Amino acid sequence: GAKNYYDITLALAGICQSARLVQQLAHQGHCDADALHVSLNSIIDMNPSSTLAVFGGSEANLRVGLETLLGVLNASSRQGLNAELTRYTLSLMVLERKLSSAKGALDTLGNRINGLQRQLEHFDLQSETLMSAMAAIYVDVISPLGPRIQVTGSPAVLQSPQVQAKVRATLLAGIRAAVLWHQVGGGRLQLMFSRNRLTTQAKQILAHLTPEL
Ligand SMILES: [Hg+2]
Ligand SMILES: [Hg+2]
Ligand SMILES: [Hg+2]
Ligand SMILES: [Hg+2]
Ligand SMILES: [Hg+2]
Ligand SMILES: [Hg+2]
Ligand SMILES: [Hg+2]
Ligand SMILES: [Hg+2]
Ligand SMILES: [Hg+2]
Ligand SMILES: [Hg+2]
Repeated sequence: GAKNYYDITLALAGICQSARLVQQLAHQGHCDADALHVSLNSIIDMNPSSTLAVFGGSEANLRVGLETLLGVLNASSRQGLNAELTRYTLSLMVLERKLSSAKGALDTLGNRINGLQRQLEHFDLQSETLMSAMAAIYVDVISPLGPRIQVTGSPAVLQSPQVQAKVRATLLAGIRAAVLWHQVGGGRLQLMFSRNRLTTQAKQILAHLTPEL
């Protein structure tokens, strides 16, 4: 119901999940399939009873994002791997605010997203066809509204048009999570003032996911 750190943490975990999947992709050319399936499905599922239902109704679906979030909030080096994750997450947040403020853009985007039903009729969500249709939406709708997210990794890997397509489609997911984040009370100032509460809540969810330990 009312603004709470549990929902804010999940939505933040979605933005970090996008960021981390882009990073696996750019360095290795492959990413966690289960996490990507979750992130891609959050773009298209128009049934959102709760924040968590956006990601399929299970906390396990965001594990990647929750673990990433812990470094993005706290480790915060200016170099190395974690500094890439931080730069991607802040770029996503800056782009979503441009999208939210740009007269008309959010209506356009919703229509373009619903329009993936044209392709989903004949092609699965993870196909090269869907990946390129979702990348086209990111590129046509979102990327002109602000600074480009500069993606770094192995340059040879990144010349693949299929890697490029998946990158862009996953960036669309991170935008979709940032939209949710603001819808559940999240924002810039909240994030500067509530860090330890987000970190603690994410640690709690990961402990809840791992009763083995
Ligand atoms: Hg994040
Ligand atoms: Hg690398
Ligand atoms: Hg990926
Ligand atoms: Hg993947
Ligand atoms: Hg089709
Ligand atoms: Hg058809
Ligand atoms: Hg048809
Ligand atoms: Hg989106
Ligand atoms: Hg906001
Ligand atoms: Hg439980």
